[PDB]
Amino acid sequence: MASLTEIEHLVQSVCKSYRETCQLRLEDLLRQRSNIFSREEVTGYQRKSMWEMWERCAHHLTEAIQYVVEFAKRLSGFMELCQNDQIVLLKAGAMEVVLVRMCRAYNADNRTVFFEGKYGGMELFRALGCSELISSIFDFSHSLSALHFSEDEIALYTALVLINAHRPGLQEKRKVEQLQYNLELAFHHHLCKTHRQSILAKLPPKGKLRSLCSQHVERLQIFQHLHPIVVQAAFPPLYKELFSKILHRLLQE
Ligand SMILES: COc1ccc(Oc2c(Cl)cc(NC(=O)Cc3cccnc3)cc2Cl)cc1C(C)C
Repeated sequence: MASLTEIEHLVQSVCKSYRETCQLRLEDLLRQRSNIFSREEVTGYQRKSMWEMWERCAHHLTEAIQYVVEFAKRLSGFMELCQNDQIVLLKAGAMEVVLVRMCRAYNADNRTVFFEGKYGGMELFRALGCSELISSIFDFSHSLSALHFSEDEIALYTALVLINAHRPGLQEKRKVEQLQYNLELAFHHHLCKTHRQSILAKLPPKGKLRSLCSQHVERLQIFQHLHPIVVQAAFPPLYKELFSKILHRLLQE
């Protein structure tokens, strides 16, 4: 199964699907690198209530997840899997894909991230009350930024983050294994062709992405225990379904 010409066709198909479903083009994020939050704007964010900052972040993550769902729908073989398997994969990998895509909005020179039109450091998120999680996200983004990923590398890498045949709950495991294997060949083929196989040993262990998503679910539970009505009344329905049935509807479009 799958010859060399079919693997190269898969490479281009994945890259195209990724370009079409980017929340912001890479150049839009680079051109904004000198637009940094002033000391006064940072204090403004710090002084916001914990629940207002949590609602803002849950709204931005929901928007980013919506682009990830669209990327999955454009991925060759994804819409062919059963609906149970599509939902199992999006439920475990959607936040993981948002976290890898986050490195494009991260500036390693000054340790800032793009958020609401400008760049700011970790201290912008102090009001969330989950400094360890933000810190882990910034470290993960910094570690990814040290690899100097091209857009095509991110497309192939995030396709593999999403198409994981080890997710518990998968009914047609072999069908996901075949698609994962084809995407692995496409990723390794593209790395070999462009003299970039050296990044393979430097890719983060799979347990690191799982650790960030687990910390996110735990910090959300702490916040939801303190503010149940805020989550119920002001958090996006899709965010609550993933982390706290919108997905079936999003998938049928
Ligand atoms: C996994 O959990 C979390 C993850 C992140 C987080 O705060 C953010 C958010 Cl919401 C957005 C951005 N940047 C962006 O969304 C910037 C962006 C915009 C458009 C295209 N690419 C990137 C940066 C950060 Cl650090 C908080 C939590 C939890 C604590 C709620």
